[PDB]
Amino acid sequence: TNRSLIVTTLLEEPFVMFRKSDRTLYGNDRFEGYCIDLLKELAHILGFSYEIRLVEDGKYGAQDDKGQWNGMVKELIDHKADLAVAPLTITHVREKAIDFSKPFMTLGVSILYRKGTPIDSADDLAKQTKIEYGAVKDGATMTFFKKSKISTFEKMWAFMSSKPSALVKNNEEGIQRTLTADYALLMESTTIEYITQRNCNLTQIGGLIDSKGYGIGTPMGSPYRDKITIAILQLQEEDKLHIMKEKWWRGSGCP
Amino acid sequence: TNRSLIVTTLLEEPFVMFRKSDRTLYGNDRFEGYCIDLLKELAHILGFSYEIRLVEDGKYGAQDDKGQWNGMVKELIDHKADLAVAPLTITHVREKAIDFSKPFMTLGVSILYRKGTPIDSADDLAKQTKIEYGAVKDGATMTFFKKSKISTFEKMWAFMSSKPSALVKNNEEGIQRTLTADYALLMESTTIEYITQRNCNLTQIGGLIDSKGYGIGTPMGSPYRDKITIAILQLQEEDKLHIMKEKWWRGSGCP
Ligand SMILES: N[C@H](C(=O)O)[C@@H]1CC[C@@H]1C(=O)O
Ligand SMILES: N[C@H](C(=O)O)[C@@H]1CC[C@@H]1C(=O)O
Ligand SMILES: [Cl-]
Ligand SMILES: [Cl-]
Ligand SMILES: [Cl-]
Ligand SMILES: [Cl-]
Ligand SMILES: [K+]
Ligand SMILES: [K+]
Ligand SMILES: [K+]
Ligand SMILES: [K+]
Repeated sequence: TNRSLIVTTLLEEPFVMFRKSDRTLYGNDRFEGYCIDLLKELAHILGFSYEIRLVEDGKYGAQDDKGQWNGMVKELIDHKADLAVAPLTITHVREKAIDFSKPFMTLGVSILYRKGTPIDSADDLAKQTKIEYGAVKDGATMTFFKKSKISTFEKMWAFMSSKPSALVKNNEEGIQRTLTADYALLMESTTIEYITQRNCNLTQIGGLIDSKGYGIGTPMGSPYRDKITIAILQLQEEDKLHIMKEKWWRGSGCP
Repeated sequence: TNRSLIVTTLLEEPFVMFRKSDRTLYGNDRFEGYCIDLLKELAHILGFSYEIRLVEDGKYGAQDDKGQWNGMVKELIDHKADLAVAPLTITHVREKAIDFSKPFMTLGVSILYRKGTPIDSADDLAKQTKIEYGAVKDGATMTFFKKSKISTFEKMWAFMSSKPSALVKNNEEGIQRTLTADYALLMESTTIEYITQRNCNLTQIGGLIDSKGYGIGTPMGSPYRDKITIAILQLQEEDKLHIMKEKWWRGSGCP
C-alpha cells in the first residue's frame, strides 16, 4: 500500500525515450517523454512511487489463435506490473482481459507514406500491390484490421497476413521502411503527426479510420486504476495534457 | 456500504422488459430480461441489493454541442444511479465521463431493413435517398456516424442530420418505421438478430460496421465497478452469459 508500483512500458517516441547523457544512466532516470511526464504528474498528485521496467518482448500486446496474450497486456494479466504507462490503445478486445484508466489522449488509425503518391486513401492502397503496406505486429492496429468486416480493410488484412515482411516489430522499423522502400505504414495519428514534423518527406495519407483513446493499463480490478483516472480527469480540465502534448510534439518546422 | 444500489435502465427487448401479469406490479418485480437475469446473478454472487429505476428521458446518452450529457450517461455523471444495467455501449467518448464494467456482450453496428432490396451494404444506402435511413437519437450509433471520418459514413451522417424524422426515439420506433415505410435502421447487431427471428420480413443488410461491447455503466471511480467486472469475468469462463443469451434470444422460427 506504500510500496513502489511496477510500471511496464516500452520505447516509443516521443512518449517514452532514453534521455541523453554523457554518463551511464540507471533506474527511472533513464527515461523521459510525454508518458514519463504524465507518470510523474500522477505520482505527485496521488503520492505514489514507481520502478519503470521495459517489457521484454517489446510488444504492446495481442492474442494468438489460442487466446494467449503477449507484450504489456500479458505483463498486466500475469500481474507482473501494476501499470502500463505507454501509448497503450484502449480496445474492446483488450478490455476483456485488462483494465484501463480513462483516456489520456485521442487518436485514430491512419496511413504514413512518402509525399507525392496518387494514393489518397486506404481504398487506393487496398486496390494495388505495388506499394506494400503493413502495421506494427501484435498491437492495436494489426488487431483492428484482423477483426474488421469492412471490405477494404478485409482486403488489406488479406494482404498483410500474407506478406511475412509486412508486419514490423515497432513503429520505428515501420518508419524506416517507409523511408527506404515502397511501403506505407498503418500507424496511429498522434505518432504520424509527430513523425511528419520531423521527417519532411513523410505525410499522412487520408483521414482517420477510427477514433479511440490511449489509457494507462492496469490488471483487471486494480486498486490504483480509479485514483489514476480521477487524477487524469483533473489534469484534463485545466488543459495540462494539451500543454504536455505541445511540449513533446512542438518543434521542427518544414519547408 | 450495505444500502441498495440505485440501478438506472430503460426498456429494450429482450434486455429489459415489463413482465406479463394480471395484477399491477411494482418495484423490481416489474422487470425481466437478459439484463435483469445478469443483474440478479451479479447481486447473488456479490451480495448486494438494488432498486431499479427507469431513466426519465428514455435515452442512452449523448453529448450536445456544448458538452452537456443526457440519458443514462447523465444519470451516472450526476451520481443519481450507481449502475446502468442495460445494453449500454462502451465507447471512447463515454469513457471520458463515466466508467464501465468489462464487456458482457460483443456487438457491432449493422443495418435493419425489409427483405428483397438490391441494397446489400452501407455503401448502397449512402448513394441513394429513395430508401430513407437513420438511427436511435442520442445513443452510441448516432454518435458513431456523427464522429466518423470515413466517407460513406460521413455522407450517411450528412443525410441523417438533415432529416428531422430520420432519428428515432428508440429501437422500437425505428423497427416500426422499417415495417411501415421505406426506411432502414442503423441498429446494433445483437438486437437485429433478436428482431429478425421474430419479424420474418426483416433482415440484416450487410455486415458489421464496427466491433464493440456492452458494459454496466458506473460513475467514474465507483467502488462497485471492479467487483462487478470480476463477477462478470467468472460468469463468462463457465459460459453463463452465452447460456443466458440463448434463453432470451431463442425461439420463434422462420419459414
Ligand atoms: N497504441 C498501439 C497499441 O496499443 O497496440 C501501438 C502503437 C504501435 C502499436 C499499434 O499501432 O498497434
Ligand atoms: N447500445 C446503444 C447505446 O448504448 O447508446 C443503444 C441501443 C439503441 C442505442 C444505439 O444504437 O445507439
Ligand atoms: Cl528496464
Ligand atoms: Cl488536456
Ligand atoms: Cl421506475
Ligand atoms: Cl459466456
Ligand atoms: K548515456
Ligand atoms: K512510496
Ligand atoms: K399487469
Ligand atoms: K443490501
